[PDB]
Formats: sequence, C-alpha cells, structure tokens
Amino acid sequence: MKAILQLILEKRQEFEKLPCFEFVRDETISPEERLILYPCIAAFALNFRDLNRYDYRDDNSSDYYQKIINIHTQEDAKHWEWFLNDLELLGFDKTMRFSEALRFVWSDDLLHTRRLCHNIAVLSHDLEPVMKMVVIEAMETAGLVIFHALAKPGESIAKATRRKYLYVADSHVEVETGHTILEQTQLSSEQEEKAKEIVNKVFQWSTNLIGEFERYVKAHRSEKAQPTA
Amino acid sequence: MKAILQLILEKRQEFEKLPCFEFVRDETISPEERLILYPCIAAFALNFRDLNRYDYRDDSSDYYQKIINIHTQEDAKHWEWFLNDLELLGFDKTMRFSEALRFVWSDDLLHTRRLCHNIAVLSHDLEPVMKMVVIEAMETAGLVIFHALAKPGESIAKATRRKYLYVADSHVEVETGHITILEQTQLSSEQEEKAKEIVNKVFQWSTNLIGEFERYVKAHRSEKAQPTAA
Ligand SMILES: N[C@@H](Cc1c[nH]c2ccccc12)C(=O)O
Ligand SMILES: N[C@@H](Cc1c[nH]c2ccccc12)C(=O)O
Ligand SMILES: [Fe+2]
Ligand SMILES: [Fe+2]
Ligand code: NI
Repeated sequence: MKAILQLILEKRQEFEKLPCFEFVRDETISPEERLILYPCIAAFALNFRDLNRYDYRDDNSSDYYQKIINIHTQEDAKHWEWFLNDLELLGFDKTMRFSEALRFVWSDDLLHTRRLCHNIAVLSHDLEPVMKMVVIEAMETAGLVIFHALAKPGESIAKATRRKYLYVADSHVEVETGHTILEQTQLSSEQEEKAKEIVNKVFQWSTNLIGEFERYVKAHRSEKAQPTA
Repeated sequence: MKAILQLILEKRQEFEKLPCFEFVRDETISPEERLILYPCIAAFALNFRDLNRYDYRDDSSDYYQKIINIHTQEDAKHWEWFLNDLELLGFDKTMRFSEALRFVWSDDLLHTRRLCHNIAVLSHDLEPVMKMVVIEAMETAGLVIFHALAKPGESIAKATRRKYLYVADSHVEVETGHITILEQTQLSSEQEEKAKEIVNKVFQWSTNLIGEFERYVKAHRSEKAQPTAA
C-alpha cells in the first residue's frame, strides 16, 4: 500500500511537468490565452458529476471505505456548477446552435476528455470499496495537479476583473486538497497488482485528456478568454 | 439460444405496448405534438455513435467480433441523420452553450443519457457471441422505437416535402437488415443464464428511456416541432 501511494506521487511528479501545465503556469503569457482550453472541460465536467452521483456512490452500503467514498462524492458532485459559473465569466458561454454544442462535446479531438469518466466507470464497476478508494485517490491527485495549475491564470483574471471565480480558483483547490485511510490499510498480493494497474490507467487517461487540451490550445490559439471587468 | 431469441420476441411485444408508443402512433394528435420528445434523443444519439465506434467495435481475429465490427460501422453513421432531422423539425435552436449542456445532463434525461453507459459497462468483459446478444436485443428495442417515430416523421416529411433521415422509413429499412449466426449458435448453460440477464437489462433500460420521453412530452406540451415547407 506504501508502494501504491509512492507510485501515485511518481505519476503526479511526471503529470505536473506536461507541456500543457508549463503553458498554463507561464505568467509571461496573458491569463486569457492560458485559459483557451477552458471550453474543452465541457466534455468532462458534467460526466464527472454523473460518475460521482451514479457510479462511485452506493448509498445503502455499510462498508467502512464506501461510506467515506459516499461523503467524498457528495462534495465532488457539486463542482460542475462552478464550471458553468466560470464558463460565463470567461466569455466562453457563447450563443450557438444546439447542434454546434453537441458537435463540440462529441468532437473526435475531445474523445479522451469525453471518455475519461466512462473509462473510470468501466474500471471501477466491480471493484470492492478499498480498490475504488485507490481509483478515487489517483483521480483526485490528477485533479489537484490540473486545478493547482489552472487556478494561476484563473486567480489573475479574478483579481484584475474584481469577479469571484469558483472553478479555476483557489477555493476549488482548497476543497480538493482535502480529497490518513489508505495509509491505514494493507493489500492482498492480487490487490497490489490491480492497484498498480488502476494508478497507471488513471494517469494514462488523465495525460490523454491533457494532450487533447494542448492540441486544442494550438489549433484554437486565437480563441482566448473574453472576461469583462 | 432458441429460448433467448424467444425471450427477445416476448420483450419486444411488451415494449411495443408502452404508453409512449400509443401516443406517438395516435394520428388524431398533430405529428408536431407527437415529436415534442425529439430533442430528448440528443442525450442518446451521439452516445450511441460512441458505443458503436469504441465499446462494441474491436478493430481480435475471432469470426464473431469481425461480424460485430461490420454491424457497428453502419450503426455509427445514424447520429448525422439525427442532426439532419433536428434542424428540419425546428429543434436546432440557438441557445447558450450552458443551456445545451444543462439540457443533455438534465436529471429528466438521466436514463436516456446513461442507456449507452449501461450497455458499455454490461458489455465490456463479454465474449463476442454474448456482445452479439446485447446488439440483437438493443437493435430489437431500436426497431420498435423507430417503427413508431417514423409515423409522425413521414407525415411531416410528406406535408413539408423534405427528406427526413432519422424519424423515417429509410432508417427503419437499414435497421431491418441488421439473427442468422445466433440461431446457428450453441451456447453453454452459463452463456444461456447471462444471455437472459442481457435481454432483461437492455429492455428495462430502453423502458426507462421511453418513460423519460413520455414525462418530457407532458412537461413541455407547448414545445411542438416547427417544420417549414420546401
Ligand atoms: N476537480 C475536478 C474533477 C477532477 C478530478 N480528477 C480529475 C482529472 C482530470 C480532470 C478533472 C478531474 C472537477 O471538479 O470537475
Ligand atoms: N436506431 C438508433 C439506435 C438504437 C438502437 N437501440 C436503441 C434503443 C433506444 C434508442 C435508440 C436505439 C440510432 O441510430 O440512433
Ligand atoms: Fe473538483
Ligand atoms: Fe439507427
Ligand atoms: Ni466488468
């Protein structure tokens, strides 16, 4: 189990270095340009809400680990509204045809973004609570890397425009920083092998999402955020 | 297997009877009113495209998975027909990006939205002959739905002189020729019991989607289709 927690740090240290994040943290580039990837998260954020509401959560469970997951899911299932809040603030909540919105979400350029929650649902669907906690810890660690990064230009725009950002914001990183129990557990021989595969898959799928964000920024480099004071 | 194919026919006969289908077939109701449910299909039609491209399809060398892959290729095309008839019906409305997302992720379209999710979770570890059972049940549920929606659909298509592609006989026709190898297939005791489970879950999830369509019409009785003549 210490190995599993050490692999998660190893992957986070790799994950933290991706070009996307070097770009996002680059105070030499305007924060509006660094948040060009923002509308991309539309293919993920509400899927993530549903992963928490409908896939992770088991309300009827007595399992020690499942009751902790249930509390966690109740928090994480709230963040999609924060995504919609900042979409409007950043000027990305634009008038379009319904079909344009569907074609955007279901773009082949947002495949890995769109299917990250799907892959996690398939991975998790027959795991015991303890093994679900490994899935959630890895996923939560990747999320904290991304939002730590995105809160840099997010908080720069929030200060310059005198508006309260909720998603690409320190307040979002604060709740997810919380997201002392894995430490307090030891895995079967089989469980350790499954755990390593889980951590490897979640970071591989998260890196695939970040790869699409990077390509979108390049392909749509002019489509900067348009916040108003 | 003979039992499994007979359970799918029993399930179809029950599914055919749902109140939503009596409504969609009721020629005393304007077809514009009967297609109030059409935008609901936005939570399913592109998820179904992805189920076909990514979950069913395995681009293996097993004879059965090669048959599945052929099937998925046609089915992965119909989402475009959905977006064609969305525009013709006057449902391709201008709206905020967030309004589109809130619509697709509406709690009133939960079962519509998760149908494909549920089939992918059910399917992901199945051997090919059993994926074929999922596909055959799902194709049977679909044929019942499009047989019904093609009624108000072809009424509007004639009245306005426009080629409908999704709520249309041409969709029902490609589906009709879409089973030979399953009938030619021996399955074990275990496969038989798992085949039963698949057919029950595919029809109950399709029943839940159709229940949401019926509820949507009742919540949105003023939002009738607004087609224009050629
Ligand atoms: N905190 C993110 C969720 C998140 C967790 N893990 C992730 C990995 C990649 C992208 C997003 C995430 C949200 O509220 O929506
Ligand atoms: N014919 C539908 C596919 C379909 C199969 N089974 C279904 C069950 C419910 C709704 C739709 C379906 C389409 O092309 O999109
Ligand atoms: Fe979050
Ligand atoms: Fe179809
Ligand atoms: Ni499984």
